[PDB]
Amino acid sequence: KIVKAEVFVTCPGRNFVTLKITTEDGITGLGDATLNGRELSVASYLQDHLCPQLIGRDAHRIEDIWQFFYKGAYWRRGPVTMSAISAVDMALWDIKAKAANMPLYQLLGGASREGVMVYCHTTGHSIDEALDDYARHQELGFKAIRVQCGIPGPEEQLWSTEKYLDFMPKLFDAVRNKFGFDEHLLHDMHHRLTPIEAARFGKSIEDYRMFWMEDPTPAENQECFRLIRQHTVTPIAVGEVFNSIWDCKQLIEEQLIDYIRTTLTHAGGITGMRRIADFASLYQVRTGSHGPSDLSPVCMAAALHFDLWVPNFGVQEYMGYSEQMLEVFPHNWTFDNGYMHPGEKPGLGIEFDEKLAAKYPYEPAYLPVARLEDGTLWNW
Amino acid sequence: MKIVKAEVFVTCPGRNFVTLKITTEDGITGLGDATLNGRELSVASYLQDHLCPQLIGRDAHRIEDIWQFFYKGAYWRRGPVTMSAISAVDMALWDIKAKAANMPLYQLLGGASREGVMVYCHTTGHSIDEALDDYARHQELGFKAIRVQCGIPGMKTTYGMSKGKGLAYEPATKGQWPEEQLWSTEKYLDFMPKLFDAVRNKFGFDEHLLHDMHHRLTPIEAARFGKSIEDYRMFWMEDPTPAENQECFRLIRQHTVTPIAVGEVFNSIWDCKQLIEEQLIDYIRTTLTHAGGITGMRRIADFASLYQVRTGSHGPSDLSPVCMAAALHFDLWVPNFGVQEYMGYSEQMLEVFPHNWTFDNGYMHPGEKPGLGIEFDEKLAAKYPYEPAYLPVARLEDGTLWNW
Amino acid sequence: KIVKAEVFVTCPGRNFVTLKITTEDGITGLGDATLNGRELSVASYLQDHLCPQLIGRDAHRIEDIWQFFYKGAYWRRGPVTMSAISAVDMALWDIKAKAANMPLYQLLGGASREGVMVYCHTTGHSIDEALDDYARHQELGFKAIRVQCGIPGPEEQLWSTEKYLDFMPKLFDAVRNKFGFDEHLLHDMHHRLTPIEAARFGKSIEDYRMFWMEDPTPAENQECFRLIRQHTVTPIAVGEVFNSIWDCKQLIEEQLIDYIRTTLTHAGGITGMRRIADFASLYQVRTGSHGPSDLSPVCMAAALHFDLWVPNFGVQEYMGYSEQMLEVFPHNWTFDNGYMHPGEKPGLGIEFDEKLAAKYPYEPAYLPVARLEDGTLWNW
Amino acid sequence: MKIVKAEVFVTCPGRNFVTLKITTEDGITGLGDATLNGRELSVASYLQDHLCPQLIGRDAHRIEDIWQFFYKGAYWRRGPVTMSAISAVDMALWDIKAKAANMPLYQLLGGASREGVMVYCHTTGHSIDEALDDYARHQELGFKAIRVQCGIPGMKTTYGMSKGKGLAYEPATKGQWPEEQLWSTEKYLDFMPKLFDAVRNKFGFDEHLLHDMHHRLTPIEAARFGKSIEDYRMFWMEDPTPAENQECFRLIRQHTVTPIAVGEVFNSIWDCKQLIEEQLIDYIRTTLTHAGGITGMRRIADFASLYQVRTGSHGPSDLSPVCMAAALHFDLWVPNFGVQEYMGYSEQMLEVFPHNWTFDNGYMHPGEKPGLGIEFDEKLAAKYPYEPAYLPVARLEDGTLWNW
Ligand SMILES: [Mg+2]
Ligand SMILES: [Mg+2]
Ligand SMILES: [Mg+2]
Ligand SMILES: [Mg+2]
Repeated sequence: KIVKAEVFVTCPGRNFVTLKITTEDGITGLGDATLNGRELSVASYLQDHLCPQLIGRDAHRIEDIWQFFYKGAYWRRGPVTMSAISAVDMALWDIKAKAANMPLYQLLGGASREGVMVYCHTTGHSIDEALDDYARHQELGFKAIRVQCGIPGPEEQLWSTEKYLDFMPKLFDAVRNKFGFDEHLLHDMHHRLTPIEAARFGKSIEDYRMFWMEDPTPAENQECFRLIRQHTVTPIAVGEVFNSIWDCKQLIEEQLIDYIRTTLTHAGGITGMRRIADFASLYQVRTGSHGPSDLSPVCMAAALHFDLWVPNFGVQEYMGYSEQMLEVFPHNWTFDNGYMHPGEKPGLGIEFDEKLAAKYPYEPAYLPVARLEDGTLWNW
Repeated sequence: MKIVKAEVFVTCPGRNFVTLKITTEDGITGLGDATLNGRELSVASYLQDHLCPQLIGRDAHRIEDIWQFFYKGAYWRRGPVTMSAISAVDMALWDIKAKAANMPLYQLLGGASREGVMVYCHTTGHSIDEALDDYARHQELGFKAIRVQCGIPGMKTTYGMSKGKGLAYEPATKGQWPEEQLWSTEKYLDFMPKLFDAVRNKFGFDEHLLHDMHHRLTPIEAARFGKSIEDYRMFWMEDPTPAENQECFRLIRQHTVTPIAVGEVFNSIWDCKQLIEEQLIDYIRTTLTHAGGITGMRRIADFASLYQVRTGSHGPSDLSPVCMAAALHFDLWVPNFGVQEYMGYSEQMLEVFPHNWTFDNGYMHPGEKPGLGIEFDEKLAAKYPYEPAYLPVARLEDGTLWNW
Repeated sequence: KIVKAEVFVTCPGRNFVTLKITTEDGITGLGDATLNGRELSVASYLQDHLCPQLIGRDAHRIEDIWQFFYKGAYWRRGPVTMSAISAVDMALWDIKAKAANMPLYQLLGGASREGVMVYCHTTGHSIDEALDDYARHQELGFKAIRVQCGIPGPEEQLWSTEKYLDFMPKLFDAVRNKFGFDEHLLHDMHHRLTPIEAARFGKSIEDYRMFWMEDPTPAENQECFRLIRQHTVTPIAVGEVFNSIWDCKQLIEEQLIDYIRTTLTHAGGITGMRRIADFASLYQVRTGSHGPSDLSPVCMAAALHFDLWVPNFGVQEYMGYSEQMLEVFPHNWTFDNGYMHPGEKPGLGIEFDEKLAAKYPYEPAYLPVARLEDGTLWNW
Repeated sequence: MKIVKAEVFVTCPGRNFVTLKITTEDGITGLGDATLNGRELSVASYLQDHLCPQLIGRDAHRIEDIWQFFYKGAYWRRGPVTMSAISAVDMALWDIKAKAANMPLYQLLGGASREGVMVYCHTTGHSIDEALDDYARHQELGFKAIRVQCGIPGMKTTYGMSKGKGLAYEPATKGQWPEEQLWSTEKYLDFMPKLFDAVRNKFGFDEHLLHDMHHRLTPIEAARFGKSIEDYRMFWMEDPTPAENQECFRLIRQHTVTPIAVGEVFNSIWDCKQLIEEQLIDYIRTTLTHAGGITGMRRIADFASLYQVRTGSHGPSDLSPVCMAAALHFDLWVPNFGVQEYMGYSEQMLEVFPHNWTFDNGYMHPGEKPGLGIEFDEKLAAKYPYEPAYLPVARLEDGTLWNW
C-alpha cells in the first residue's frame, strides 16, 4: 500500500523534478520526471493529477498502474504525460527490487554484460581544440567519444546546413589521422538536415567509419529516414525526443536505424522501455539511451540497471554531472576504464537528499532555438 | 502589435476551463482555449510557467513563427499537454488578427463555404424505449443529425453516487479518483445493433444517425460490428478501436461499408496521417483546442480533403465556448466540412463566456462580430475556483485495465 | 459585391494577361493569368466564361468562388483552366487584404522570415562567358545563382543529351574552382533527359554540391523520378509546368523531390498553392516557385507575400523584368543583398497602369520546341 | 499534302459546336471536333489564335509529329482546353489521311472487329412509373442497352425556368450563370436502388442496364451503393466519386462486384493510368474530342485492353456529329470495345453536319465513305452564331459547393 506520493523540484545548478513513493511498511522509491525546459508542467501533471490517484494503491501492481495512467489519461501519449508515467514506473520498480532484496538489473533477467560502455562529450571552437579535448577524454579512459566542433563562421542560434556539409567531415578526418581507429567515433547532427542532405552527409563520412550519426533529420515522419538509409552505410541513431514505441515503430521495423536512443525518464520507464528494447532486438537494432545532464542521477542509476541486462545493448550516453548536481543524489554506481556498473544495493541503489534539495529552489531555463540566416525558425 | 500581457485563467462553472488571454500594446484582446479534461492544471502550468513569459516581447502579428517557435522550440514535440498549450496561443492570436482586420474570423480563412454549420446532439437511455423518446425529444428540437446510445442490459453501475444516466454529458466526475466502469465487448456486439434497428423502424431515415464506440473493440470486433449495422446506414461509427497503431483500422475498412470517424484524442497530423492517406476513415474528429488551433487544424483538414475525408470536430462540454466559437468560424469556411458536434453548455458555463453564435433548425453560425465573437467575464470566472474532476476508466470482467 | 470583372492584355515587350476585379465600394484587386504562348486562350476563358459569372458575387467568398470555378467547370484541371482560376483567386485575396487594411502576407499567418532569398539567371556561349556572368551577378549581391552555358557544337532548337552529359559537369567544376562554395549553385535541365540519364547526371555533379537540379525528366508519369532518386544525392526540383497538386502528389509523397516549383499564376493562386505548400511540408519538401519574365509583376508581388509566410520556404526565382515591363505595373517590393520583401501597403501592394497598358497591343510569341538530330520532336 | 488553310467555326443550332476544318494544297478537306461544353470559346481561341497559324506550313501527312508538336510543344501539357484543341487537329488529320487513302477511317485503324457498334440510350422520369414507360419506349426502338435515371422524391427543382425533366439531354442552359441544383446523397442512397428493382421486375434481364452516378458520392458511399445494386446486375455504375485522386476508386473496388465506368471528364492517359493498371474500372469513357483524338485514344484503349478494360465512350449532345462519326470508326475497329453512348442529335443539329452512319436494331455503323464520312455545311452554320450556355453546379443542403 502506497501512503505518500511526493514531488520535489530542485536546481543545483540545473532543474530536476523527482518523484518519491512511500509504502506503508517504509519502503521508498525514486523516479525521474525531468523534462528539460518544461519541468513544472510535469511537476503539476504528477502533484495535481497522478499522485493523489496513487494513494489507495498496491505498489506491487506496476503493470496495472502503468496501464491505468497510460489509457486512463484518455489523451494518450506525449512528452509531459510520459515523463510523469515514467517517473511513477521508475519509483515502483525501485520499490519492487528493494522488496526483492535485489539490485534492479537482477529482476530484469540478470547481467548480460560485465560492464556498460559509455560515451563522453568532446567539443571545441576549432579542430585543434576538439583534438586536445578528445585526447584528454581518451586519457580519461572512455572507449567511445562523441565529437563536435564549431563551424568557421530561449537563446536563438544561427544555422547553416551548407557550411556544415562542406566543413564537418574535416573533423572526423582529423580525429582519425591523429588517433587511430579502435575508439568508437560519434556525432550528433541535432535534427538540422533534410533527408537527402543527411544521405549526402552519410556518404561523405563513410571513410571514417562512424559508430553512428545521430538525429540526422526530424523524425515525426519516420518515412523521412528512408532516403538516408538507401544512400549510406554510416550507422544511424535517433530517439532522444521520443516518448513512445509509436514514435519509432516504423523506423525500427523498416530497418532505418541502428541505435534507438529512447530513455527511461521520457519513454515509459522500465515497463515501456523494456517493450521498445525488445521490439528493436528483432531487427538487430541496439540501445543507445540518451544520457544528458537534464536526466537526473535517478535515471542514470535505473539506466545502468537496464543497460546491464538488455541483450541488445549498444552504448550509454554519459554527458556527466556536477559535483553540485550529484551531491543531492547519493549514488553507488562505479566507472572503470570506460565501463560503468550500477550499485549492488537493493533497488535502483539511489538516494535523494531532500534537505539539501530544499536549498535549491526552481529557476527557469529553456533550451535554445535555431534560426536560418533568414530568420526562419528551424530545428535546434 | 507587441504582446504586452499573456494570462492564464482557471475557472469552474461547473466543470473546469483553462483560458488564455493575450493583450496587445494598442489594447486588442484575444482569447484561447487550453482545456484538457482531467489534466487541466498541467496545461495551465505549461502556459503560465513556461511559454507566456516567452510571449511577452513578441509581435502578435507573427502567428506562424510563434506556432513553429513553440511547436519545434519545445524540443519535445507533440502530445496532449504541449498541443493544448500551443493551440490556446494560436487561437488567441487569430482572434486578435481578425479583430485587427475588423472581420469575423471565417472571413480571414477564405470566407464561407456554406450558409450554416450542421450540428449533431447526443441521445441516450437505460433501455431502448428511453432512447427512442430522447431521440423524439431532440428530433422536435430541429436536429438533423443525432448520435444515439443506450445501456447494455445487465450492465448498469452498482455505484450509488454515479451521475449515471447523466455522464454521457459530463463524464468527468468531481473528486480524486476516476469512476471505474465494467466493460463487456461481447454483450455490446449482441445488443447494440438492436438500438439502431428500433430507431430506424420508429423514425425512418431522413435523420443522420451517429454512434460512438468509445475505443472498446479490437479491429476484427469493430469489423463485425460495422457489418452488423450496415442496414441502418449510419452516418458514422465512431472511435472503433484504439488508434495509436493506425494500421489497426485496416481490418475494419476491409470488411464493412459503415462510415468511420475518429480523432477526438488526437493532437497532431502525425496521429492521423496514415489513417487518412490510406482512406481508413471518412471523418476526422480533431479539434482546435487539442490539435493545434486554427493554424494546425487548417493543415489537417486540407490534407484530409485530398482523400475525400470530411471534418467532424469533437465538441463536448470540456471544450470551452471559446473553442466552440472558434470551431464555428472554421466549420463555416472549411470546404470538406462534414458535421460539428455540439454538446450543450449549461447556462452557468455560458454566462462566463458571453457569446454571439446562433442556432436555427439544426444549423449553427458564429458571430458576424470581429475576431471569434466571444468574451471571458473575468469577474464571474473568479467566483469559480478549480475543482478536481476525472474521466472514468474501464475494466473488463477480468479486472483488466481496458480502453475507456 | 463585385461590380466589374475586367481582363486586359498587353505587351511591353512580352505578353501579359491581367484580371481586375472591382467591388461596389471601390476596392480593386489584381490577378495574373499569364500563360506563356497560349495567352489569348486564358483571356477568353476569363472574359467569355468566368468573368460574367463573377458579377452578382460577394468578394469575401474566396473559397466558394474557387470551388465554384474549379468543380463547376466540369472538365476539371489544366494549364488554361487553372491560369484563369488563379487570376480570380489572386485578385480576390488582393481585395480581402486591402479590406483588412493589411499587406497580404499578414493574412496568411505573418512573416516567417525577414527576407526572401531569390536566385538570378546566368548564361554564356562558353564557360568563360558564364564565369564572368556569375561574377557580376555575385557582385550584384545574389546569394543563389542558376548557371547555364552552351554545349560546344516556334523556333526549333537542336538537342543532344549525350553532348550535354559529357560536357555540363565541366561548368559546375569551373564555378566552384573560381568562386568557392558558400553561394547556392543551381541548374535547369529543361526536361531533356531519361530518368536513368538524370541519375547519371546527378551522380556526376555530386562533387559540386548543387542546391538543386531542376526538371530532370518529363514528369507526367511521376514514377519516372524514382530512378533518379535511388541513384543520386544531388537535390531535385520540379514543377513549373504543374497546375495541380494532382500533378505532384506522388513526387512529394514518395520523397522524390526536394523543391516544388509550382506558381501562384499557374497552380491555383493563394488558395491552391497554400494547400500544395502545406502538403509538401509534411515530407520536408520546400517551395521553389518559378519566377520567369512571363509571370507578370502581379504574381511576383503575391509570390513575395506567399514566400514571406511559408514555413517551408526554399528559394524564389527572380529572372527579372524590363524597365519597359515594370512601368505598366507600379510596384513597392524591395531588394537588398540577395533578399526581396513585398510592400507594406494594403493588399498585394501592386497597381496596373491601364492607359499605359493600352499603348501596347497583344503580339504573338511562342516558346521554342526541341528536336533531336533525327528531327524527333523532343521535350523543350 | 501541304496544309494551306486551318479554320475554326463556332455555330449554335441549338447548342454550341466548335469545328476545325483543315484544307490541303491539293484540296483534300478534313474536319475535327473541338467542342468543350460550357467553355467553348477558350478552345476556339486556343485553335484560332495559337495553333492554326502554326499548322500553315505543315505536311498534313505527318500526323504523329504534329500531335507531339502541339502536345509537348505547348510547354504546359495537359488539360481540357489544350486537349480539346489538339484532338480537333488530330481528328481532322485522320479524316484527311483516310480520304487520301480512299478508305473509311476504320480500315486504316486495322479494319472491323465487329459487324456493328452497340449503343445505349438514356431514359428518365420524375417518378419510377414514368421511368418505366420511358424504358418501354426505348425498348421498342430496339435499344439493347439502356441507361436509366429518375427523380429523388422531394428533390424537384423549385426554379420556374428549369428545362427540368429535359436537362438529362441538354444540361447546358442558355444564359450567363449556371443553374444551381440541390443534392442529398443520403436520399439517393435510400431511393435509387428501388428504380433498378422495379425495372428488372417489369422488364427482366435481357437488356443491358446502365446508371450514371454523376460524381456525387465518396468512395465508401459508392461502395455501399454498388453493393446495394448487385442483385440487378448493372452493366455498369458510372462516375461513382470524383476521380482526380485515382486511389479513391480502391474502396469501391474492394467492396462491390457491380461494374465500374468512368472517364467522361478525362483528357489524358495520365488521368486514368492508375485506375486501369490497378483494375479499378471495367469501362473507360474517354472521348476522341476531349482525350486526344484518334492518335491519343488508340493508346488509351490499347493500354486498357491489357487489363481487360473495355471502351465505353461518352457521347452526349455536346460532342458534334464529327466526333460521333469518328467514334463509330474507332468503335468498329477497337478490339476491347464495350458500348457506345448515343445521345440523339436534334434534326436542327444534324442538318449542319450531313452524315452517313446508320442505326439498325441497337447497332450503329459509320460511313463506307472515305475519311470520317461527315460534312460541315458552312452556309447553314453561319446562320447560328454562338450563344452562351453553361453546365449546372450542385450545392448540398448546406450551400456547400459540391460535385455536379
Ligand atoms: Mg541529439
Ligand atoms: Mg468519442
Ligand atoms: Mg525549367
Ligand atoms: Mg456521366
